[PDB]
Amino acid sequence: SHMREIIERVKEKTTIPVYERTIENVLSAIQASGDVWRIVDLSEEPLPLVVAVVTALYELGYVAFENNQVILTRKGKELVEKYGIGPRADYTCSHCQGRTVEIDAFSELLEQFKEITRDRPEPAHQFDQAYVTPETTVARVALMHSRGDLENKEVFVLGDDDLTSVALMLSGLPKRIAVLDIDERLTKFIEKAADEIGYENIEIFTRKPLPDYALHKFDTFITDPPETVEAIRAFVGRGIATLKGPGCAGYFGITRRESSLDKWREIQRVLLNEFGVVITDIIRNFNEYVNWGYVEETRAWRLLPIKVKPSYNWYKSYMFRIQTLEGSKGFDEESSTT
Amino acid sequence: SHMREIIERVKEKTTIPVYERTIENVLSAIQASGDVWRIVDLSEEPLPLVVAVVTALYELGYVAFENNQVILTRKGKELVEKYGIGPRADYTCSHCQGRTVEIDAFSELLEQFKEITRDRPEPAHQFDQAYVTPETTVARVALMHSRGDLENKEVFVLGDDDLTSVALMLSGLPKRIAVLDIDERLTKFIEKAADEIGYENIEIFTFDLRPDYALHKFDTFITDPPETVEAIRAFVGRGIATLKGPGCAGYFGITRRESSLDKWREIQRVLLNEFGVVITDIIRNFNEYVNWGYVEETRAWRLLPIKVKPSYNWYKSYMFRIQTLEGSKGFEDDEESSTT
Ligand SMILES: [Fe+3]
Repeated sequence: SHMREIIERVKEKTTIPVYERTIENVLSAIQASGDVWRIVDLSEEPLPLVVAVVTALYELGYVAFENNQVILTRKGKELVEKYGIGPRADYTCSHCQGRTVEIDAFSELLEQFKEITRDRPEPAHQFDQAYVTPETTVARVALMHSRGDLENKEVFVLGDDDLTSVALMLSGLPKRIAVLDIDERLTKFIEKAADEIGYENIEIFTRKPLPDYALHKFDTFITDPPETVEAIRAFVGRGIATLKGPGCAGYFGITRRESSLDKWREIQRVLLNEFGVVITDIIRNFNEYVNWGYVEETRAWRLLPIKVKPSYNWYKSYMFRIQTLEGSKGFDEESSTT
Repeated sequence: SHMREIIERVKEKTTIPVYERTIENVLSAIQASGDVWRIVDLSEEPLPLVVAVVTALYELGYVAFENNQVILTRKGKELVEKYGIGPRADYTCSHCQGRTVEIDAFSELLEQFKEITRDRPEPAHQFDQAYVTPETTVARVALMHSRGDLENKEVFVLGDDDLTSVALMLSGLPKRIAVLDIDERLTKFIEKAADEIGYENIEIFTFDLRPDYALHKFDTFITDPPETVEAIRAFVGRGIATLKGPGCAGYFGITRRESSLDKWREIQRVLLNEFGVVITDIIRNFNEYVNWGYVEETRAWRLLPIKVKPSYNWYKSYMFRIQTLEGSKGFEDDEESSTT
């Protein structure tokens, strides 16, 4: 009734699937915060969907924009009370940030990584770039090592915005590392680091039918793909094809910020049915991305009905781990952050 | 060579899939702890398979039993040195226990749940029973709440030796609760608790397997099924059948203690291909199970090379959350299990 009217207005603004739950996640988020970034964060719906919901609400008189905040009109408060939609709570563990692992034991690694990455290459708009916080990076090392995927393993880093490979060198855990990125700024920076650190067993390389040096040679890959079905499949699929065989691990990040749960379902059928891998871990908001400098240039910025820069790291991704088994094999509308 | 000889000897003892990684996980675990239960824990391989690997290792001189501990021999030290297998590290967050959620805000609920559950029915061997820690229970409530799946929601609890339906009553969050279990001791206990708490909107059912009263009527379900593909398919799929439509949630535990990753792959194909649901969260060791009193009568005890009672809660399951989408549909003991 109330809800129907909203849903059809949202459908006129986006072809991203829209459910009553979409609207409800947004309304729950709005009750807990007026900040558009944190609304996207807390609703766990993709930015362009959130915008189309908040916009529909504002057109149909349930939300107001006021003080650069998204707030419920009196009509919106009748809506949430009528549907029993409470303010979204969050009980994320304040020690691990919900990562499940503590990094107390990697404190000097953290310090070093922080120091060495002070002059890191600034994220480039045309490589869809952004890097995770050094804390995330070190949490990544602690996570991988706790699943037995680092020590004396051969590790392939497919894309390295985050400079995970520099953290891996400083940990001293891998037998060897291979890293690949399109951006020559990164690969030069990594090589300079390796050469000065004296890490010998690292190959750097600056997308199609894998070379000899990659194919079936690694124990573990990490990647953080662009957020499309095709790119997730390409990148994760190529990661899997680097793996020696059964018993090998893959790590990658998938967001709720740019991918809807309908997308997730297609991604999960690729992993399970095209690659025949098993998903061993899916950890909410494991990856915290540092806010990037080219935002005013992005579609997300043009979509926002309130132009305000984010005041915290609103953009996070879930950590996926996969493992290979017998038979495993390797190889949009919801997007806005380019 | 060493590895091949160990794998072939393990294959003579189990029909569970065996990989080099299997042997590696066990050897890595053994270097962190000699306690058999902790080895099963740390290795994240199914208990009967860890027993087979440890026996095969023993038979061939790579491990010994000393002071009730599994330890590497000199020959075993040379094997791990050769394959570069270090001791398994564990960095589980010490404050949340790796649950991702903290429960400081539910300390009232916790004491209340502990007090109400002091005299709960003892886990019956004939059913598959073990209950999670009170802390697990409340962390479940915090997780479900933080995902927007409790407050003013209709919640179906399918099986409840954990007494989640009781913690849910004390939380006051749901609009209503339905619970089903075979064990009439449990449903009696939950009725009484509903009566004393004076929670009025709970429906309790006591029977085995398959109503109007469940089908397409709930927002959220929770269940903790027996660990076979068929049981997971039936329990989780029934759970999905209680859901209204898209946008609804279910929660359930799956163990690495009693299911191999090969089994995990079949389960995940069920969830994605037969039910068409999406997996939103898979959280390692979220659920901590209270050691159960009938242990000496189980298959696990009988298989153990050393018959020592566990000194800690070694048995844990991953939390899975799923969500329904357009087109999702529901449903209309085995080789790797051993808690019997
Ligand atoms: Fe924590």
